[PDB]
Amino acid sequence: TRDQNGTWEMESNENFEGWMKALDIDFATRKIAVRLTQTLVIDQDGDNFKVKSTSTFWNYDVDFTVGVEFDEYTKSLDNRHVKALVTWEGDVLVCVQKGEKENRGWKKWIEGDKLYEELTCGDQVCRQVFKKK
Ligand SMILES: *C/C=C(\C)c1ccc(-c2ccc(N(C)C)s2)s1
Repeated sequence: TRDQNGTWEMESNENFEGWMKALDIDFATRKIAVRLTQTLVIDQDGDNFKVKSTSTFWNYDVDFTVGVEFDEYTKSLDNRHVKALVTWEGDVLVCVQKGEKENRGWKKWIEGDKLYEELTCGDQVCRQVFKKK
């Protein structure tokens, strides 16, 4: 299924600090952020997506259309400019962010009741699982 609509509560988080280290997020921010449970709110209509990642410590929102390249400032994440593109590979939603960092982006897919996410930067992969609320 390509339907990722929902409010998604984090169940599992693996190597989040490795991914943040690869982005060069400062020590104090990484040490606080790694402790925290996350929420992911996805609003999906056709190719139009609105995605919000939240914790008690951050709020990161992005809007995009599948298959339409967009230039992006990554704002309070790591304050970098990238050229982003989100596409479907089967039922995996794939984001590539072209810029200074290699292998940067993410992948999301549905397994039954749960949303699975990979966040990638450099040689680091963070793996997350969310449950549908
Ligand atoms: C599809 C998933 C996306 C776009 C994101 C998942 C996590 C973030 C994020 C983690 C930390 C952030 N800040 C701002 C410290 S943002 S985005």
